[PDB]
Amino acid sequence: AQIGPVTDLHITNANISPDGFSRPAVLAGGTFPGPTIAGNTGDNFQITVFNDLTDPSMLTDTSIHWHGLFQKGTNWADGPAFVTQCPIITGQSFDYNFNVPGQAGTFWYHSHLSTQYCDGLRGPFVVYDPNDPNASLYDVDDDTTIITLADWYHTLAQQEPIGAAITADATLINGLGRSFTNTTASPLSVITVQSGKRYRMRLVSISCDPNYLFSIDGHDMTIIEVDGVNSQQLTVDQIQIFAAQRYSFVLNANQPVGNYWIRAQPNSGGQGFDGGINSAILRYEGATVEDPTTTAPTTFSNPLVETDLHPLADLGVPGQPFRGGADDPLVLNLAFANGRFSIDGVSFVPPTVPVLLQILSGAQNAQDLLPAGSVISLPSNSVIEVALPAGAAGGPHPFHLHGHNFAVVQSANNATPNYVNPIWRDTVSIGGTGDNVTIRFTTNNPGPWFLHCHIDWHLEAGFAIVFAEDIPDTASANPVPQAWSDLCPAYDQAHNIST
Ligand SMILES: *[C@@H]1O[C@H](CO)[C@@H](O[C@@H]2O[C@H](CO)[C@@H](O)[C@H](O)[C@H]2NC(C)=O)[C@H](O)[C@H]1NC(C)=O
Ligand SMILES: *[C@@H]1O[C@H](CO)[C@@H](O[C@@H]2O[C@H](CO)[C@@H](O)[C@H](O)[C@H]2NC(C)=O)[C@H](O)[C@H]1NC(C)=O
Ligand SMILES: [Cu+2]
Ligand SMILES: [Cu+2]
Ligand SMILES: [Cu+2]
Ligand SMILES: [Cu+2]
Ligand code: NA
Repeated sequence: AQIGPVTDLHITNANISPDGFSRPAVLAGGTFPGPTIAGNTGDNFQITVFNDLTDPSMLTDTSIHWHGLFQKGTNWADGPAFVTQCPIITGQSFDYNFNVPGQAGTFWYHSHLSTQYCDGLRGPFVVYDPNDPNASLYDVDDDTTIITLADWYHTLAQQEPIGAAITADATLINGLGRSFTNTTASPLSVITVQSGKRYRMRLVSISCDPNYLFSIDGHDMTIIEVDGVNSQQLTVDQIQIFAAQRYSFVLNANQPVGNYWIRAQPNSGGQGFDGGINSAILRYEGATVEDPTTTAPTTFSNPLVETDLHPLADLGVPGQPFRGGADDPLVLNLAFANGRFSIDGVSFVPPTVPVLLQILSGAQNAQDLLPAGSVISLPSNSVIEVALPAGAAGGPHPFHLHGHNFAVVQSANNATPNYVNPIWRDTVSIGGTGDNVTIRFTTNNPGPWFLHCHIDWHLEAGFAIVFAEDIPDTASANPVPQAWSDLCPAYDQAHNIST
C-alpha cells in the first residue's frame, strides 16, 4: 500500500538480502526500497519521521530530502543536512510539514546526510494529478507501475574511501536483483501486465552513482513525463537514466502473452546479463511461470536523446536567446583532484551551523556565510543561467538543483543550445569533455538551495555549492516551527558540539 500524505515514517536498522547476500541497512518503513509516499497535487504532506537508528556504522542521525519538491515557503523542510537543518537524533522525531502546489509527477525521497541513502534510505514519492493532461494515454497507474532502479553495495557506505571510484555489487529492480560476483539465482522482480492494457510506468532512479541503460525486450516506451514535467509523447526503445532522474512512459502490453526481460545495464560494475544480473521480468497474465528467453538487440535504434524531449505545456525559456542572455549569468568551474571535487576552487565541507539558520540569525550576504566560498547569493525575481562545463573525473556527472526545476538550454554531447522549447527537469547529465550543459531558471523561491552532483560519493567528496536565493526575504518567506528551531540545540548537545 501507498502511505501519505499524512503519515508516520520509521527509520530503522535491519538485515536485508536483496541479491542473496545479507548485510545491515538503514530502512524507511522496514523495506528496501522504502514505501511509496503519495498524494495529489496541492496536498499538505505531513511526514513525521521517527529516527529509531542504533547502529553507528551507518550513522545514527538522519535527515530526509523530498527530491524535486520545490518547498516554497518551507525551505526548513527540504532536508539537506547542514544546509536547511541539523540532523534528527536517534530516539527523536520530526514533522516535515509542507505543501505541493503546482507540482504533479514522479519524485522520490532519500537520506540527505552523508552517504547514508546508499545504505538503504530511499523510496518513491508520487504526486498524482486528478486532471492529468496525459490521463487518456493509459489505463493503469498505481503502486504496481512504479519501477525503481538501484545500486547495491556489500560494503557499508561509511567504509567507502572518500573520492574513490566506488563500484556496486548488484543492480536492484524493484528491490531485487543478482550479485555481479559470486552470483546466486536469488529471486528476480516480476512486473505483471494484462494483454491489451496500457500502463503508466513511473521509472525512478534511486541510484547513488551509476546511470542505467533501461529497456524492455520486445517493447518500446512512450515518454510522457521527465523529472515531474509533462512532456510531448516521445517513443523510444532504450532510456539512459542518470542518478535521481525520473521518467513516466506508456507501456502498451501489445506483444504476445509471454515473459520478456527488463534490462538495466549500469555504466560501472557488472556488464551484461549472465546469470540474470541487471535484470527483471515482464510477465503477461496467462504466461508460464518461467524466465524469459528473449534477446536484446545488438544496438538500439531509437534511444532517448535529451534534445528530443519537449514540454507538453508551452514553458519556453526565460531570458534572451544567447549565451549570457540572463540577469545573472554564471559559469561554474567544476574540477576534481586528489580525491576531492571543487566548484569555483572550493571543495564543499558541511558547516557546523546550517546555512538557513545562519541566515535567520542575521548573516545577510554570501561572504558572511559558511562555508566560506561555498555559498553564492542569487538576486530575487531574476533570470539565472548556469553553465556547467564538463571534464572533471568520474563523469558523466548528474547535477541537481534543489527548490527548482530548470530549462536544459544545452544538453550533453550536443554543442547547439535550444532557447525555444527544451525540456525542463531537475537533474541533468553534464556530459563529457568539451560539453557545456547549461540550465536556466527564475528566482521566485527565497532560501538556500543546494546544487550538487547527485553521485552521492561525489557530493561527499565536495562536489557542491549552495545558492542563497534572495537572502533578504528568506526569513519572512520561511517561518520556522519550534520543532525545527529545536533540532540544532538537540543535535549539538548530543554530539558535544559548541555554537
Ligand atoms: C560555456 O558557456 C559559457 C557562457 O554561458 C562560456 O563562458 C564565457 O567564457 C569566456 C572564457 O572562456 C568568457 O570570455 C565569457 O565572459 C563567458 N561568458 C559568456 C561568453 O557569455 C564558457 O566559455 C563555455 N565553456 C565551454 C567549455 O564551452
Ligand atoms: C542538437 O541539439 C539541437 C538543439 O536542441 C537540436 O536542434 C533542433 O533540431 C530540431 C529537430 O530537427 C529542430 O526542430 C530545431 O529547430 C533544432 N533547434 C536548433 C536551435 O537548432 C538537434 O537536433 C540536436 N542534434 C541531434 C543529433 O539530435
Ligand atoms: Cu535527490
Ligand atoms: Cu533535491
Ligand atoms: Cu559526480
Ligand atoms: Cu541534494
Ligand atoms: Na522566452
